[PDB]
Parts: sequence; structure tokens; C-alpha cells
Amino acid sequence: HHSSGLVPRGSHMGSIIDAAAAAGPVVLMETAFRKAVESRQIPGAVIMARDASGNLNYTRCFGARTVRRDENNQLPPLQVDTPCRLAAATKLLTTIMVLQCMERGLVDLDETVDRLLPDLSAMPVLEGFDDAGNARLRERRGKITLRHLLTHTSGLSYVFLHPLLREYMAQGYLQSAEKFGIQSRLAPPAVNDPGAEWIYGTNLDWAGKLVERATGLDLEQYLQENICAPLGITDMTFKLQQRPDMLARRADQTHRNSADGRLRYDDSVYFRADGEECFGGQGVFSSPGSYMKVLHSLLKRDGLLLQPQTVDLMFQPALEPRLEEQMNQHMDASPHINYGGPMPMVLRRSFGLGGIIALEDLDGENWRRKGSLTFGGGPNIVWQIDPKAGLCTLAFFQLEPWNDPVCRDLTRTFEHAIYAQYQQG
Ligand SMILES: CC[C@H](C)C(=O)O[C@H]1C[C@@H](C)C=C2C=C[C@H](C)[C@H](CC[C@@H](O)C[C@@H](O)CC(=O)O)[C@H]21
Repeated sequence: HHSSGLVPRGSHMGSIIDAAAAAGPVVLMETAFRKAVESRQIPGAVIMARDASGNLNYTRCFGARTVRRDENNQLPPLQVDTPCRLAAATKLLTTIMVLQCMERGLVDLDETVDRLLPDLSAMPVLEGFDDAGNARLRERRGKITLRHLLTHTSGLSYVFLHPLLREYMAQGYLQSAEKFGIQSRLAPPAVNDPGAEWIYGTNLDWAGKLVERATGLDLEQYLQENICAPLGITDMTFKLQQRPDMLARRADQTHRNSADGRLRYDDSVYFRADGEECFGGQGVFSSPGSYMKVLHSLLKRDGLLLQPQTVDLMFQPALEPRLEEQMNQHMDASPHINYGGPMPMVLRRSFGLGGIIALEDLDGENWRRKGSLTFGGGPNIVWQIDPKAGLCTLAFFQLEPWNDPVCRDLTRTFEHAIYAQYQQG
């Protein structure tokens, strides 16, 4: 029998193995993350999941915020409050800011940008190059609206992505459009007409300018007053170099070398200068914790950032069938870019306001449902909100390049486990 005055624990190997019930999906997944850190495959990660009710409030942190040893020769930890580079995860923030302007009657989603962005309206479309290497430019056909900006259907693209703009830079057209090693997201020309196709581009950088001009505030002040303050966030900024307290604790970016798969310190220009202006497509620094507050507020429809009906708009398929078709074709053909991150490489999608919408269940009742909204940031950051499942999740790394297979597999493992144990209905 038992020992007098002592809790009756396992007394032999039979009752000690049975004393521990078998490991569920989440515990097994945590082991995968720990092993990835231990085997040096990743520097670290933070994973977070929340429901609306409060019964799911899950945060786990693994590994280091850098590969550079600190003053004590140690590798400091990546924490839920570690300042990180959000890159394109900034786009959700800027989308919210635009939508607030709409709610306050400052802008209309279908008005042309000409009033507030005459500098964008006057910009030509790059069509090609002559034999001498001179750019061939033409007038835009049709007008860009704010809804085109929010849905990436304006005709704007990115210099690092579109072959026309790669050439444009090669020919030297953008050598004066940079300061502190950061290239202007406003200078490059469009590569198509608005409504012609879905093209990932500098749309939210322009939308951010629109917010600035509609409100008379710089995007930094607007951010602070309208997203940070209502959520009690004190560590979310475009101006990292003005926050000594965040600088002292920030993550470093890590890069995985293509040749050997080894992790190395990445001395990113974005961590040495903020730049002269706020680029709402890419420029915010914050912690995983503060980012989850944004996702969670949207999931709860608590009205702190936007009215519930405005949030609902963000989740509606915005593309007419022609564009929906072309986006899916482009994305299906481009697993090397993979905007959808952990999502299946072939999936019926649309675009909402703020990200990609799944138009079908990713794996029946095992994973994200139809109507879920998602996007990411360069350093393998992935976020999603799933209203049907009652969940939102974020996987935060500080590792480039985007679409790193190890991070993608871990992210899938994370979401799969959370859904398996905690999805409702
Ligand atoms: C500048 C940040 C950009 C917009 C970003 O985060 O985009 C993410 C988001 C993801 C959902 C979809 C993406 C689609 C295409 C790219 C592979 C891009 C990453 C490019 C990055 O590795 C190099 C640039 O940072 C070079 C520069 O800054 O000039 C990635």
C-alpha cells in the first residue's frame, strides 16, 4: 500500500509509466521546435494561438534572438516581448489604418487616388525597354482606387520581384531614389493598369501615404494613436532607432546561406536605419506579443480597432472571377515565392482587405477553414485569423529568406497541433 503521510505516486516502473499519460499533438510539436533549436536548424521562434473566449491563450518561445554572442559569450533568448522586424506583416496594420480613415469619412474605398496621391496618379506604366536600354513608358489606362491598393490590383509591383523593374534598376533609373541604403518604395513605375491583374507590390506604401495626407499626421503618430494606444501596446514603431530601450533588446536578423544551409548573422540595412519615411508595406518593428494583440482584437470583433462590420469586410473575397482566376494561377505556378507560406501549394484562394482568403477548407475539419485570412513577413513570419474555427495563430521567426522549408514545416506542425487539440466546431 502507500507510505503514511505521502502522496501515493508511482512506486515502480509500471505505475510511473502509467502515471504519465501519452503525449498529445501540442507536446510532440514543442519537441520538434526544441530539436530544431538544439540541432542548430533555426535560431529560434515564438508561436502563439488564441481563441475569442479566452480558453486558448498559448505562447511558447524557443531558442535565441540572434546567432551573435553577447557580452557574456551567450546567445540571448527570443521572447514574446522581443522587438522584431515585421516586414510585410506591417501590411495588416496599414490596412487597418486605411479602414479607420474610411470609417471616419476621410476616404472612400472606390474613390480614385488622384485627390490624395496625385504623385501616384501622374506616374507612368513601364512597358519595356528599347535596344539601347532606355525605358519605354506610357500613360496609365483607367484610374487607381484605394480598393486596388488594398487588394494589390493597382498595377504596382516590387523591384526585387518583377523582371521589368529588375531591369529598370539595372539600367540605373533608381540609383538616386535611395537614402541610408533603403530604396524608395514610391519612386518605381507601375508595370500594368489597375484591375488588369493581381501583382504583389508597393500598394501599402502608397496607402500609408494616403493615410498621412488624409489625416495630416505622419504614419508613426497615426499608428501610435489609433492602433497602439487602444490596445495598450508600447513597443510598436516605424522608428526603432529612436527607441534605445528596444534597440538594447532587439532580435538580429539571421540568414540561411543557400549553399550549405548554415545560419549566419544578417547585417540588414533595415536594422541600422529607419529611413526618412514610413513605408506601410514593410516598416514596423514590434514584438510577437503586441502583434498577437492586433490579431486577437480582430478575432474578438471587440471594436477597439474597427467596427465589427468593417472587420467582416476584410474577410470578403474582393476579386471578380477574372482576377481570382489569374491570382490562383500565378500563385499555383510560383511555389518559389509562396505568398501563402504553410498553406497547401495548390489551393483555391482569393484576396480580401489585409491578406489572402482561403475559399476552401485546407484539410477538411483538421486545419484552417474556408474564410480564413492570412499573410506574412519576410523573416518567415506567418499570421492567420480563422473566424469559423474561432482561432488566430502566429508563427514568428527572424530568419530569411522567406519560405524557408524548415520554418514552413515547423509552422505547419504548430498549426496542425493547435487545431487538433483546440479547434472548436
Ligand atoms: C520588404 C519586405 C517585403 C515586402 C516582404 O516581407 O515580402 C515577403 C512577404 C511574403 C508574404 C511574400 C513575399 C513575396 C516575395 C518576396 C520573397 C518577399 C521577401 C523578399 C525579401 O526576402 C527581400 C527584400 O526584403 C529585399 C528588399 O527589401 O529590397 C516575401
